[PDB]
Amino acid sequence: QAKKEMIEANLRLVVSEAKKYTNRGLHFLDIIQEGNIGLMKAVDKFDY
DNA sequence: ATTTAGCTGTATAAACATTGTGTTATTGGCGTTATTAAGGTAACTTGCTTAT
Repeated sequence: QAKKEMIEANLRLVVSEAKKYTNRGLHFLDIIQEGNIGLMKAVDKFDY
């Protein structure tokens, strides 16, 4: 629950990063999904 | 009758045939080098484009 609460606020980060690559042969939706997959794994490792 | 010409006989000769023997060659195998995939990395940029 704590991880989900942290992730939902950071959902827009993938869209913001996805803007730079929009015509690399991959559509925006799949790029956003890849960004979300990267963000979820990254959040658990980081320590305060 | 006699032999003569006819007939190829089968040994022999020759050729083949069989056996043996060499050779080699390739599969297998092993290891080998080319290759390759994934993990990991953390200032900051946290609702898009994309279009007659």
